[PDB]
Amino acid sequence: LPGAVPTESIQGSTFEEKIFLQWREPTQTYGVITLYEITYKAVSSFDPEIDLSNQSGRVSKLGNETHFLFFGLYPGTTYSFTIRASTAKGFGPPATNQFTTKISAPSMPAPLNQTDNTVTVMLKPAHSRGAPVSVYQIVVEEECYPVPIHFQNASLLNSQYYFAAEFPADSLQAAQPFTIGDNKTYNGYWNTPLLPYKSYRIYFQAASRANGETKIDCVQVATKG
Ligand SMILES: *[C@@H]1O[C@H](CO[C@@H]2O[C@@H](C)[C@@H](O)[C@@H](O)[C@@H]2O)[C@@H](O[C@@H]2O[C@H](CO)[C@@H](O[C@@H]3O[C@H](CO)[C@@H](O)[C@H](O)[C@@H]3O)[C@H](O)[C@H]2NC(C)=O)[C@H](O)[C@H]1NC(C)=O
Repeated sequence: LPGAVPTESIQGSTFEEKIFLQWREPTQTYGVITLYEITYKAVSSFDPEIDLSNQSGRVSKLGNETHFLFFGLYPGTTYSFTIRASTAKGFGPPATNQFTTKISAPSMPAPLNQTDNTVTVMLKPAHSRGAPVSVYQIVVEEECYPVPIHFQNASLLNSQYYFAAEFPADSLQAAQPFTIGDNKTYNGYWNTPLLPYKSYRIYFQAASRANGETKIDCVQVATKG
């Protein structure tokens, strides 16, 4: 039977939904390696809403080239990989290492009463894809947005947009109406009344922080003339 794959030769370059797995051949080989068998298994995730009990599988990589690309993984998730080499007589001992996929931006959902100074929209919660949703943001743009800007500074900084509101994701845990321009302050952002002679498009934005990376996505929810 062939030997073990060296554990520290196993190296992975990770993406949101892929891991490129790479190793070296067994230290001693009896015969010729016909295939490698890799077991994969999710060990943990930063995503608060995920089922790990079925995030498992097995691949038989034919040939003896010492790499394989794993598609269909879940973001923000640590997968354990166990590799066995097979000679025509059978499998050698297992080697194991583990790697973590990157987090992706939360899943964005796909007007109610427009007045001279305001617009109200039905906000729908975004869903975690590798990390919780941390904050939602509402962006007002004059005719995504990683740089937050408060209305009071938007003219001096000469920005076409401002952040009208920001909420922690424990607010908006079910669908709720929200009024652009209600003059209230949300997380230090002033939901300034819209100007009745200006035209605006309004965006709903969501962010995930975990593992030191931050990922954001956004969707347009309304226009006002
Ligand atoms: C890793 O795999 C390579 C490629 O071989 C091919 O894939 C394997 C998974 C098996 O299915 C092989 O049957 C298949 O051909 C192996 O390279 C091959 O090594 C053998 C033995 O050294 C070579 O056979 C000899 O080749 C010389 C000419 O170079 C002839 O004169 C001999 O009569 C004899 O046929 C074979 O040619 C070679 N194949 C290629 C394409 O170079 C490699 O040995 C293997 N290594 C391990 C550790 O498994």
